[PDB]
Parts: sequence; structure tokens; C-alpha cells
Amino acid sequence: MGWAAAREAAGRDMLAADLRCSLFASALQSYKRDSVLRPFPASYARGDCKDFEALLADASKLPNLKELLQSSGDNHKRAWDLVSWILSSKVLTIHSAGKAEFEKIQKLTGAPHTPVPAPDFLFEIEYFDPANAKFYETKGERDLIYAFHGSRLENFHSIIHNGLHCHLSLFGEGTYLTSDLSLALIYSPHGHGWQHSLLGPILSCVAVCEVIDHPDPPKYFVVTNNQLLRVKYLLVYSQK
Ligand SMILES: Nc1ncnc2c1ncn2[C@@H]1O[C@H](C(=O)N2CCN(CC(=O)Nc3cccc4c3CNC4=O)CC2)[C@@H](O)[C@H]1O
Repeated sequence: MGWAAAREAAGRDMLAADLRCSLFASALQSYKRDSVLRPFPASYARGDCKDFEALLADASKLPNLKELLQSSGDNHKRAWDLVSWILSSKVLTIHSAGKAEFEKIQKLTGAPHTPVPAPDFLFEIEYFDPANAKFYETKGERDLIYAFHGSRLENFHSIIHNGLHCHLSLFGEGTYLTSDLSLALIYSPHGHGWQHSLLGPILSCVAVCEVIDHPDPPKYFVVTNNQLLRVKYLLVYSQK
């Protein structure tokens, strides 16, 4: 996606654009970047060779999104290229939501049984076709379940773009979900986001999943076929 298209997208929802940059920074900065930074910007790869040192360096030169947008940049050329890539997707996009939807989420997942904190920011994932149509076609007459999934921040760039995978032979294969946000949170410790983020530099992210209902101390449950679920919301918490 081009620079003018990037500037319109970022201007329409800066906190959603900022999140996508913060989640990219978190994956990039992680020692696990080789595996967690997927999708990877092809501009920073030769063949199979990913140049994480070029990418880490260029990432650390990105100004905050207010500065990037207010600066008429042909000098912020490398930054625009990178932010344009970050905010591009033909499959989905992300939308800032108000805590008028945290009420909705709570109603969908079920009233909490244990004290829980309120997210500082909430975000919804909009899926475009064929992906969107495919999900509802798979769903059919079956009703949708809403459950939480906690994870380390460096995993959310890959979780969002590639979806939740199923494994990591051993113990327990499939994705673990819970209707108690207090259980999901123990799997979502604070991680390092982006120093120029409007959300703040240290964040915790919890996913809300749309689960197609099929026979599948707080209670939890496991989803083995990954065609039956998708991240629909993101609960973001900033450390103060
Ligand atoms: N596309 C992806 N990119 C990077 N990580 C991805 C990914 N898709 C899934 N994952 C990540 O894989 C990790 C994974 O398989 N794991 C890690 C931990 N483990 C058990 C476990 O998940 N238990 C478990 C138990 C109860 C509740 C919750 C969890 C997790 N979240 C919860 O809310 C099972 C194997 C996982 O943490 C997940 O968030």
C-alpha cells in the first residue's frame, strides 16, 4: 500500500495504526523475532535471509505517528515504506472501539466470577472477503461462542495476521480458551511495545475469539481445528 493511502488509514484511526506498529515493534524486539515476526517485510529480506539488523535499526528511527503524519515526508521515506507495510493487509483491518463494546464483550463471554481489570483500550478486527465469507459458510446454522485467549505481546503480530495455530506432540495440542478473563490474563504478562506509542511503551494484550460451536481452578476448553475460530477483539492494558 502507498504512502497517501497509509496517511488516510492512520489518520482515520491513529490508536489502531499505533497498535499495529506497537505489536510489530514487540515482535521485532523479541529474541524470538525469527519466528514471531511473521509476516516479515520483504524489503528487509534477500532470499531466505531476513536482515533483522537493518530492520531493527530502521524501526528505531520511526517517529511517533503524529510526527510522521504532520511531517510532509520524502525524508521519512524509509519510515513511510515500513509504516505503509505494517498498516497494509488485504485480509483484515483493525478498529478502535469504545468501552461501550467492553460491556458487549462481557455480555457475550459471560459475567465475571473473579475481579478483573478494565482494558485501557479496546480493538475490533474486521475481516474482508473471501476470509470473512469462508468463516460464516463454515459456521452455518451453528451459533458463535466468545472466549478469551491470553498470550505474550510479541505473539500478537503473528496471531493477528496468521491466526491462532494449533500445537507448540507433547502434552496438549490445540488452542486453549477460557470464559474467565482472569485466567486468560495470567497468560498475558506486560511486554515491551513501542517507545513512541500513544498506548504507552509497556502493554498487555488479551484476545476475544469468535468460536464456531462444535463438540469442543477456572474452567477452560481446547479448539483443535483452527478453521473454527478467529480473533475478533483485542483488550489492551497499559502499565503506568
Ligand atoms: N500465530 C501465532 N503466533 C505466535 N503465537 C501463536 C500463534 N498462534 C498461537 N500462538 C501462541 O502459541 C502459544 C502455544 O501454542 N502454547 C503456549 C502455552 N500452552 C498452554 C495454554 O495455552 N494454556 C492456556 C490455558 C488456559 C487459558 C489460556 C491458555 C492460554 N491462553 C489462555 O487464555 C500451549 C502451547 C500460545 O501461547 C499462543 O498464544
